[PDB]
Amino acid sequence: VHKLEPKDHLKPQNLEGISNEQIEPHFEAHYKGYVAKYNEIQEKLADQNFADRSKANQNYSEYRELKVEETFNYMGVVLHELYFGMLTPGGKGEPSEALKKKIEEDIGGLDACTNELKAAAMAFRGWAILGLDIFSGRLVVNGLDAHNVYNLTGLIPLIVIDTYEHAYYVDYKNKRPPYIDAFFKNINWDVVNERFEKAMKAYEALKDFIK
Amino acid sequence: VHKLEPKDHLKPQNLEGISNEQIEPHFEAHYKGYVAKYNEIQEKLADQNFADRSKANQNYSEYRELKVEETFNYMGVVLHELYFGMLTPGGKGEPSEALKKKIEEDIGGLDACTNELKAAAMAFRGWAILGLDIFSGRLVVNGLDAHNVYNLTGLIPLIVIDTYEHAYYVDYKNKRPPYIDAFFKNINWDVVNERFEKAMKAYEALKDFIK
Amino acid sequence: VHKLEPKDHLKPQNLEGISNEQIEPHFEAHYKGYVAKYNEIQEKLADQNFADRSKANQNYSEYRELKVEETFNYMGVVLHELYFGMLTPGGKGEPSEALKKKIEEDIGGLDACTNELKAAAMAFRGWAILGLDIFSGRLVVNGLDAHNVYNLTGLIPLIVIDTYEHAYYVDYKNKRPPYIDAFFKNINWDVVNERFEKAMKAYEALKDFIK
Amino acid sequence: VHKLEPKDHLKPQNLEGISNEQIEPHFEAHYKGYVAKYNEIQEKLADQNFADRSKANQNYSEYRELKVEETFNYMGVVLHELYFGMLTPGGKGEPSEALKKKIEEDIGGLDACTNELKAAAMAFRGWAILGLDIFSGRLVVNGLDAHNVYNLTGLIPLIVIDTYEHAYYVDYKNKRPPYIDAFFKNINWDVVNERFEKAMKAYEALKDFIK
Ligand SMILES: [Fe+3]
Ligand SMILES: [Fe+3]
Ligand SMILES: [Fe+3]
Ligand SMILES: [Fe+3]
Repeated sequence: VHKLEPKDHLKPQNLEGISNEQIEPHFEAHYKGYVAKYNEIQEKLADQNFADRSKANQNYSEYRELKVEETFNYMGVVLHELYFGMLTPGGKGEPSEALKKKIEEDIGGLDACTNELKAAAMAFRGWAILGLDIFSGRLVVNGLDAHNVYNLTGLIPLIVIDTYEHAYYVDYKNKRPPYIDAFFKNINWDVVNERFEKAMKAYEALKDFIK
Repeated sequence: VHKLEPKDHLKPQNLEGISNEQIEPHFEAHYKGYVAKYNEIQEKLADQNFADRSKANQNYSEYRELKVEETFNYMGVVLHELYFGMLTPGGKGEPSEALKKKIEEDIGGLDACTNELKAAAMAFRGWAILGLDIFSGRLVVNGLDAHNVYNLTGLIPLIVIDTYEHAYYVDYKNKRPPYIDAFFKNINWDVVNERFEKAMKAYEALKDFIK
Repeated sequence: VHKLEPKDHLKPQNLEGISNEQIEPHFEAHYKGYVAKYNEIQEKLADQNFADRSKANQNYSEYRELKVEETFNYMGVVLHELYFGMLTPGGKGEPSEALKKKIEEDIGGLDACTNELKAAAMAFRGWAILGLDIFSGRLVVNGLDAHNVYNLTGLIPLIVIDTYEHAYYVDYKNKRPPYIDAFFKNINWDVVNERFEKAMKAYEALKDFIK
Repeated sequence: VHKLEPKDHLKPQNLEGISNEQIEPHFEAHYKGYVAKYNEIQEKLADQNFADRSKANQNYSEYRELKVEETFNYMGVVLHELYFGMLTPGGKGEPSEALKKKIEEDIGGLDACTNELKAAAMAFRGWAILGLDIFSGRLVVNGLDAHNVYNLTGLIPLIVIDTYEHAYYVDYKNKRPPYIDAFFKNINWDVVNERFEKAMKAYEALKDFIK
């Protein structure tokens, strides 16, 4: 089966506003837990007798349940890697001119975009994502209620904010706003800018996908 | 606001196993209904007073509800366009050698892939999708329980099967299997092959997205 | 295990506005399908080795998936039995004075209640229910997006309307409004009135549940 | 409109294994937040122009969104009141003989029931409930992934365990098992026994609900 292993090199440390105490369980327990479960699902999915494809049924079937949780755990892995990977103590770099221009024409400006992201982060129960919609070529804010609920198909993630309670409860308890501000203070723009460059290059090959 | 309009040129006709009687309400009522509602949401989202961003709240807020249904309706539009757009009476072309090779190494073969797709179509309440996962560069089968439930972020769709009851109830009533077979008989491989080419070119710019 | 068997005596026939052609697959395929799957889940849940309780995990575990679908299928059974059981050709009886009075004080009147029910039936993707909320002792309209999504705990169902597409697609295709009107024409008020009497008697023992 | 107010007298203090620091935000912020939002929804639902019933639509409509979140917030209120209301420092009383006998015949014994509850609490993302199913007259364990997801219609709650992360993150961080044990140490059996008595009396009026 196609198994995954955690990327320890992605673990943030000494962030401004987000303690190591908060990072520890988030990275070591939650993130790694999704990796472990995804692997279990892969093993069971590989067993044609356990996940019998001929018994596939929408009311209940081993195959169905495995596929349902596969999206939950895989997204749990991916989203966390995108989240931790873009955090550096005190932040780094700045959004590129190309990124600023796109945000300006699609969202209205950096000010409008930040407000939009904070709003989505406050309105959603799982994640708030700023990404490129490959179907329209526009930057969009996608809010998720869970790792696998409300995700837009095809979206290339640029900025990912975890709004699950475990992401901020150690430091801020019920107070989400100060956590969102802290997240913005530690954004590694070198990472985001690179993601954008790749996203745009990819979009050039994907334009007019639906004709 | 960014409004959409239906793509009438995508409407299939005289399909083998899928009647015009079945296609009519699916295209004219359902598909166009998602376009209309998406547009309404865009207008309301543009009104900063109605969708007050400062009032964003996860328990309930006008902003939240609009963003939630935005994903439902937008995916409803996109998925339907990908669905209708790949159907031609009696089918057309054949899967490219490049596509067959990728399926072979990622899924195990055309036989394994067809079985996998039919299984997902039988196991899921909304859609069954074969697409390219930009995070691993592998073809994967993604089942959805609704337009916006269980979608994998970043997935580039190649083959999309609608499993909503309105998609086959006119012709087959509760019988989904014969509908799935009929779908396979009308696949326009020229469309799918092109999608694959673009998907692979896009992946080349996206490889090593997470480092 | 605690198994169930379909209640064939509940099958409606010769309804006004709802054909036998529509009733057939709904009762014989869908309803009975939920009974069959619920039974399978019960058998697997009884096997302590398959549904290992010590391995219970929220990301994925055999125990979890079985419990998730148990609610889907059991509600599928119960809701359908309440639905079919209250339909008689051309309708029967009338709402009791006691029922009318409660509706009047809780909802505002029969006119307001009918409008409320039709609205919920049009707004929800699964079911529209008029029932007694045991926590407040008030009649409330509860809309569900699926058999097990948005259900209010403790609610005693009086009137249940199926809004799943399979419930009306044979007769009305995408047109839900005429189906809702037809449903109201075949309501067996003797059944509903009895449900109400029992619900109220039950509420008398349940009042002040939360102190 | 029918508004609600928090029940301050339900706030637990000096629990064994669950600190006041943990209780504070749970009761003062989360619980009271659901009460506030439910009230807002009631006001907006009362405005026939805002929540226009004639515009009821399942893709999106003000009426729909309000009804969706109404279940989220109302259940948030009710479930929390049942949760806090059954907690006393060090626990109190013991399960009645009547309760023990029912558990014995329906579940298999106190030992089996405790194991079942802990399993459901570990397998579900929102709540784990032991209640009386009015349709079968049997005690059942109902797991929920959220306040309004997977709830069984008609269920009369006896024991309610909150598994949301905010319920235990202050004291145990990611460690849910020790929290579940602590919950069992503070159960006020006088409350549970009374709930059971009322539930059984109610069931006597509800037996043979579906005929
Ligand atoms: Fe997280
Ligand atoms: Fe469709
Ligand atoms: Fe149905
Ligand atoms: Fe809680």
